[PDB]
Order: sequence, then structure tokens, then C-alpha cells
Amino acid sequence: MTSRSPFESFVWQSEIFNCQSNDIDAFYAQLAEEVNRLGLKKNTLGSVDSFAINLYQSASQRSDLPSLLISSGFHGEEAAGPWGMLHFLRGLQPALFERVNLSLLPLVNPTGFKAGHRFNRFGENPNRGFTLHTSLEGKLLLEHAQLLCAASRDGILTCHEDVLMNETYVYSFEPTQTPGRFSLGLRDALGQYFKLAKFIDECPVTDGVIFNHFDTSFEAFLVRSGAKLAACSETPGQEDFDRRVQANSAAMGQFIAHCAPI
Ligand code: NI
Repeated sequence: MTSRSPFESFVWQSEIFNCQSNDIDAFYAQLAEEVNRLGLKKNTLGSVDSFAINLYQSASQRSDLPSLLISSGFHGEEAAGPWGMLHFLRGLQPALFERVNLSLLPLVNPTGFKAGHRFNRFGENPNRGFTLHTSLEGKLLLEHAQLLCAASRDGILTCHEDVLMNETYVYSFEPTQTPGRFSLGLRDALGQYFKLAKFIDECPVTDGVIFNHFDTSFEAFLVRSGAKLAACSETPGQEDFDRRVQANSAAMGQFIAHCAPI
């Protein structure tokens, strides 16, 4: 038993974005500018409280190119993820899409994001229950399971934060005994920004990696469903917000470098 409430709200100022971290209208406005510029096609998977839960993809998936998914914003206190993706998108040109079918799920929990807390506004954890209790958002994602499995065949990265942490770590899944270059490259990217953590649910973190720990999360679901490689980065929430934005963007850049190399 712990005294730290999952219902607690957390908010930061961003100098990169010149707004507060829970400024969901600004988020959607900036995101839309980037997806327009990059020629990405919006697929709305659902909506709650007037906020769309969108998947963005290339106008066409090419069979010869790897298919990668990056997701974030399952937990509303973990705001560096969705803003990290926006920072990442700002850095990209359309040429990236000639070598990879990149899919983006920037913000799964907009009601939690708006209020700066982990749950949606109905008290549910959107990153639990995937096997197929799920949250409303989880159910809407599961209505598009086949589309999401297609999108993540060659790899999935989820960008989380551990709000009370000062150190960083990564969860990883590979079809091997021991972590390889995929896992260690991600760890190293995160490690440029923060000190590595040296337990999650009785499971030890070893050299900043938690390896092949299956639970009912979206990422474990996609691995059981066939994704070749998966990771969940965890930036420390007790550190500087704009540095967390930078670190998330850097994890994403490394994921793409490993999985869709030049
Ligand atoms: Ni999280």
C-alpha cells in the first residue's frame, strides 16, 4: 500500500511550446499544423468529451517498407510524451515516409491530459486491460485492433513518464533471451538526458531496462499480436519539462534510426 494518489494532477510550463502542459487546444492546433505539412492522413478512432482520438498515417502503406507505430498520452500526468511527439514531428520532413510506414497515436487519453492526471475523467486507466478491464479509450482502440496491429508489425514505441522519478528507464520486448541493440540503443538515447535507474511490480530494472515483462498494457498486447519489437520509454517527471520533451523526441528518433535505418 502507497499514499500517493493516482487521481493527483500535475502540470508544467513549456518554453518550447510557450504554454502549459495541459493546454489541449494549443496541442491540437500545433499538431494539426504539423500533420498538414507532413501530408499525414487522419483516422479518427473515437472521441470523448469532444476530443478526437486520432491515428495519423502515410497516405498509403507500402508493403516493402517497415511499419512502425509511436503512441503516447495514455496517462494524462505524462504530458512530455504527446508534446515530445509534436517536437519530433516539427523536426521531420516528408522524405522520412519514403522509407517507413510511420503511424502516430499522439494522445489516447485527452480527458486525463486536459486535467493533468493519469486516469480519464471516468477514473479508468487507459493502458490496462488489453488482451482482446479496459477503459473507454481502450475499447475504442480495440475496435481498430487489426489496423493497429498492421501499424506496429515492425515495431511499436510508447512514450510514457514516471511522474515521481528523477531517473530514466525503458521497458523492452524482443524475441531473444537477452536485450539487444534495439533495447540498448533506446536506453542509451534516454541516458544522454537523464541518469539511468539502477523495481517495477517486483520486477528488477537492470541497467535501465525492464525486459520482456508482459502485462495487460497496449504495448504487450501488440507484441502478443505479432509486433517484432516494442518499447515503452519512461522519462522522469520530477525533471525539467522541456528536457523531457527533448528526451522523448530523442527516443523516437532512435526508434526510427534502429527500425527504419538509412
Ligand atoms: Ni504511463
